Amino acid sequence: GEYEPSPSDWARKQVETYENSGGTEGTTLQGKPVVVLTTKGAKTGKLRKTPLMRVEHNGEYAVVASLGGAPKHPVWYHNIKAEPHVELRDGTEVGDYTAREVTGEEKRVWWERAVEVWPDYAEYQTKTTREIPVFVLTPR
Ligand SMILES: C[C@H](OP(=O)(O)OC[C@@H](O)[C@@H](O)[C@@H](O)Cn1c2nc(=O)[nH]c(=O)c-2cc2ccc(O)cc21)C(=O)N[C@@H](CCC(=O)N[C@@H](CCC(=O)O)C(=O)O)C(=O)O
Repeated sequence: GEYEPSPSDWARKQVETYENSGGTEGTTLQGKPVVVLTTKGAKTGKLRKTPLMRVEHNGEYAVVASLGGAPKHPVWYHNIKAEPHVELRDGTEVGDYTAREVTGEEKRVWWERAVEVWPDYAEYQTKTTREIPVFVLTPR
């Protein structure tokens, strides 16, 4: 698409609409649901808000840290590593979670859930040179 913003400017615009509307607008991407993760900034201490694909199961969520399978980690990856207490907004509702990087069978199961929501995640694997981080968020 020739007449679209950069992916970074799109993410900024989406998170702005999402937050300013109290989760009543801007909550989808290609028809698929998006959440807003709030993390504590590792360096600055500021609260940082990031739109991510919604992957949910019985009140837990998972988030995938991957810029299209590229190896450089998103900055919010570092915020979670430093501070596991995060907030997650799903539409009009928000809550507190403990985020942890998962491994093994747990990671495989959540990855399958994520690929059902956002099939492109499977394609990203073909570009990888580092593990793809997956976090599971449990209510707290
Ligand atoms: C460009 C950078 O963003 P980032 O945290 O590297 O994240 C890159 C992307 O993951 C981010 O744009 C995502 O929202 C993109 N994104 C997804 N990204 C994903 O990785 N996974 C997804 O499933 C996903 C879905 C998605 C859906 C909609 C959408 O609009 C965007 C989506 C950024 O926002 N810069 C900030 C960083 C803010 C920050 O947290 N800084 C820390 C720095 C700490 C340190 O560097 O150690 C601080 O304040 O101290 C800034 O500096 O102003």
